[PDB]
Amino acid sequence: MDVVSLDKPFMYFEEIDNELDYEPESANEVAKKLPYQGQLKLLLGELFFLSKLQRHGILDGATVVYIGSAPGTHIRYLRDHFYNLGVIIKWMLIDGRHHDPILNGLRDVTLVTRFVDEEYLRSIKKQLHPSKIILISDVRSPSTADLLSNYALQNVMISILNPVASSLKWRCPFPDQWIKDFYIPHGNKMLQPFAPSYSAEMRLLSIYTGENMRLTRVTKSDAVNYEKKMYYLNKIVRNKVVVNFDYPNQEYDYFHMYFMLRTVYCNKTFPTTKAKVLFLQQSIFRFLNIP
Amino acid sequence: MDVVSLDKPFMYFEEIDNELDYEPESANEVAKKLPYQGQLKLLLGELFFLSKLQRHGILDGATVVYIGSAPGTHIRYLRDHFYNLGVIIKWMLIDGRHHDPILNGLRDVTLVTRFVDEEYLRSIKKQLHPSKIILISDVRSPSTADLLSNYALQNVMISILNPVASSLKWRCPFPDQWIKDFYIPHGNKMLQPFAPSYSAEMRLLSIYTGENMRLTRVTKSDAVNYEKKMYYLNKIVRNKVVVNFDYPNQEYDYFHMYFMLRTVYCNKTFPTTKAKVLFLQQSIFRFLNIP
Ligand SMILES: Nc1ncnc2c1ncn2[C@@H]1O[C@H](CSCC[C@H](N)C(=O)O)[C@@H](O)[C@H]1O
Ligand SMILES: Nc1ncnc2c1ncn2[C@@H]1O[C@H](CSCC[C@H](N)C(=O)O)[C@@H](O)[C@H]1O
Ligand SMILES: C[n+]1cnc(N)c2nc[nH]c21
Ligand SMILES: C[n+]1cnc(N)c2nc[nH]c21
Repeated sequence: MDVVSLDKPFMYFEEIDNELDYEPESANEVAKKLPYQGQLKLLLGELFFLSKLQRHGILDGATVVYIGSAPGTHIRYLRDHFYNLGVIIKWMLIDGRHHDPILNGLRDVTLVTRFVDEEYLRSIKKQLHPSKIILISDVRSPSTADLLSNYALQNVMISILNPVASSLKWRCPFPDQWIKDFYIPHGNKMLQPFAPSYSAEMRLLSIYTGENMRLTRVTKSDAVNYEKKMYYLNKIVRNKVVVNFDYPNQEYDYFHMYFMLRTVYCNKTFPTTKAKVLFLQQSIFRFLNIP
Repeated sequence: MDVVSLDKPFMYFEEIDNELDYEPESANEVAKKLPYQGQLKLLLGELFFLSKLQRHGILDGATVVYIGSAPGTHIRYLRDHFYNLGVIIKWMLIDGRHHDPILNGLRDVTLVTRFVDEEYLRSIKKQLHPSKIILISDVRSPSTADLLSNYALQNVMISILNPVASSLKWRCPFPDQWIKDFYIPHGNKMLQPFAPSYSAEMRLLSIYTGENMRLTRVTKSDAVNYEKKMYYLNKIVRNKVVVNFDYPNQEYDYFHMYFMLRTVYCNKTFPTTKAKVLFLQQSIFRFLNIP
């Protein structure tokens, strides 16, 4: 067994303290071990992101605009969690595909069937006005050309929507398929528990202060760095069984999940963090139908 | 006579401490009082900007890429000034129109006859590599649509060229002709002595640290502010005769010129700032053929 003892898990990209040459043979390995793992991945990251905003007092009274929301099964759990905590949020889910019907019938959530373009963003900005906007993007066209297009749209989402905070899908193009340098919004590179086995995708979390927008250039050398750090994280780290982690499951991804879940707010009071986390995890797994 | 006593002149937009409702009748008033005033305006601002970079030690060894450089008569004085100071700079002047022939025959200055587009910027970036770039933009298409187009090109100049510093033409569209909000690079809003009588144009001076690019949104309310502050500056301030300014010319624009010129470096040593400024001014006026 691949056992180890860790203090904490890598929560952000910059914390990864080692690298590995990417082995293309890893692409043939099992990418997922849990049913509905994709919904789990998104639910944990978005709970984490939204709990942070609550902590900064910018969540209550906002309209969350989620683009690339369908099917969005896990979004029902999110909505329920904050609704039950008494936070007042309006949800606007926009995607050209259809949403899971469990999202229907809620006055606080509006489902829109439309693929957004710059023009449409403008009309929704005019219509949402003057509410504060929290943007969540999970759009997917992929080729490096596809990604760049996606990233360009995401930056236009921020410039037109002018949100108070954003969570953007972020996966750096592979160095061997570079096309050109580009800019992405400055934010924290949140790592994701339960991401596919060899995924290099993370989540860019930004909070907008003032009327300023800070971007950061991404170069091929950066792409080489993303590749090696994420490959090290995926091949070595995530395959560890944290033995000093006294929890029903000691696999790295659960150890990492624990640290995200400990930051979530609850109504029920618990005697220990461990109790709250186990509660939240059980709750999450039952909702998503994960044994 | 409209006399007053001032400590210093307004050097940047944020220093303007008052405003006035714009009177459209001002547009019918004499816009210029000096021959070649347009060349004078650009020469002073660019001397100011470049002297600052020298002060930060980022000028020597750089290639200055000036887009919208023609005719560019005044650029010859600039080139001569730093060349004679021993600073090593390569100049690349690009414009679809033709440059003043006084710019020909210098190995350190390359004249290009081309209207730049995004694609061309890419090729010049590849060709200038690996030299450090200082960007100067003075492109002119105007309608608010024209301006926006200009500003969008200027931001693409920075993203593709990735300069160490930039000086960009900046005039906010009029509030009564607003189209949409937009972003401009963060920088200092340098005011310009000898600008047309009622011009609201200034120069955006930015220095790029790290791999970050900071932008700032400009809204119609901002446009209203630019209009009133610049109108106050133009109608009231610039029409003052600074009597406590012991100089051959006490008109505000000369008082303002003095403060820009005092920051310029010379070979000759002077006993007082006043002597250096008078020297630089005389030199400048003679070159441009201004009595
Ligand atoms: N311009 C655009 N506007 C809206 N949705 C877009 C888009 N381009 C792609 N998409 C959507 O991006 C989605 C990626 S999969 C999204 C999964 C979803 N976040 C979940 O919680 O289940 C696709 O459904 C696709 O239709
Ligand atoms: N894409 C583009 N590339 C280069 N020059 C451009 C341009 N669009 C407009 N211009 C140029 O912008 C200029 C504005 S007037 C420039 C004056 C010059 N800076 C001086 O020192 O004399 C015009 O000459 C115009 O041809
Ligand atoms: C799927 N995949 C393809 N090509 C790469 N270079 C790569 N690196 C990580 N994952 C990868
Ligand atoms: C030339 N011009 C036209 N319209 C305006 N609104 C304006 N403000 C300053 N100058 C102006």
